[PDB]
Amino acid sequence: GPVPSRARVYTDVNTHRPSEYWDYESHVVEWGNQDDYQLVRKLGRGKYSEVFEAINITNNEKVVVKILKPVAAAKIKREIKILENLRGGPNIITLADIVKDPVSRTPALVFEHVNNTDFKQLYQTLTDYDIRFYMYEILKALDYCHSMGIMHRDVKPHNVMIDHEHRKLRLIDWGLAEFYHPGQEYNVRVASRYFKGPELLVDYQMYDYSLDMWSLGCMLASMIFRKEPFFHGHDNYDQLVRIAKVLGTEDLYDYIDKYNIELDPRFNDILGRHSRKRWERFVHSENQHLVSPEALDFLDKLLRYDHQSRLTAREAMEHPYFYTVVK
Ligand SMILES: Nc1ncnc2c1ncn2[C@@H]1O[C@H](COP(=O)(O)OP(=O)(O)O)[C@@H](O)[C@H]1O
Ligand SMILES: N#CCc1c[nH]c2cc(Cl)c(Br)cc12
Repeated sequence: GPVPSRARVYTDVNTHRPSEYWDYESHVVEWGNQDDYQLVRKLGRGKYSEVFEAINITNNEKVVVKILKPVAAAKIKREIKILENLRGGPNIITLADIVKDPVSRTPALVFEHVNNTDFKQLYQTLTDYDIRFYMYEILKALDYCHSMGIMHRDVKPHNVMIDHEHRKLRLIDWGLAEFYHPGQEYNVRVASRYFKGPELLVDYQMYDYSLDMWSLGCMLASMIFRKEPFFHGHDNYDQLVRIAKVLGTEDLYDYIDKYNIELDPRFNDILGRHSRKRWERFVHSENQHLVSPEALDFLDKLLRYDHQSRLTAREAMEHPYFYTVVK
């Protein structure tokens, strides 16, 4: 069958921590007062929650309330435990309270509000320097959650909240996050389609923190090349074909061979044969202002099929692409 895999960093974090740290099912939830929050307006409804702008009437501060839908409040203790474990960490969203919603009768997570700069505005106007600056801020959040034994599993631009005036960034939406335990087989139905790593697309379940580094590389590629999304698959199968048209099919088959993966036979008629493209093939007059040899080298080190070969978050922080960022 498939060959096992382990992370090359933070392998022992959850064994050295007490069981209370990762055994989320044993966690007793400390319920707050739902009356402390007045809902103001609905911000959105995803597959798992309804999100509201609200006011914490005990300090008149803006908060965000995520009311879990019936279907998947089941995995609430996992999200609560992760948010409580990461609280106060660099650029991690702060969970302010946990209350029982009087209407849904489900848990409602209360978060610190971020006066987020409009998404399109960020994509369209962040400069080369700002991309480097904010990528460095995301890396601080990812190295912190990985060092704490957690993988985010849904890194994508809509999960990264930037208040551009205050040069503030927060990593949000921890509903898919999981504790990393070496040798554990995880569900591959995580991350958004365009940010899914090859390990998910080839159905390799023994993945780790490095999935987040692939997702981060997709974000960076879309930003610097002005191509949203960078890998534009029509579905999960075509997503792998879009990746292979850039990274090549030979390194894909070497990856499959190394881990002894059984590739879905559906791929035999659609993968074709492709040679890796040099990153300069994506440069043009409209993205030249965002591209540099250092950005391309950095990107090349994130976007690798072999999950064990990608830069870790802490190694990425050392890269020359960040030498210009004020520290
Ligand atoms: N702390 C926050 N401050 C401001 N807006 C937030 C906050 N948390 C979530 N949102 C907004 O609420 C919606 C739901 O967020 P969530 O479901 O947690 O993540 P996402 O929808 O980005 O995957 C999004 O539209 C997001 O912009
Ligand atoms: N894509 C896009 C826009 C955007 C949203 N959230 C981000 C976080 C970072 Cl780190 C960067 Br760089 C860009 C974005």
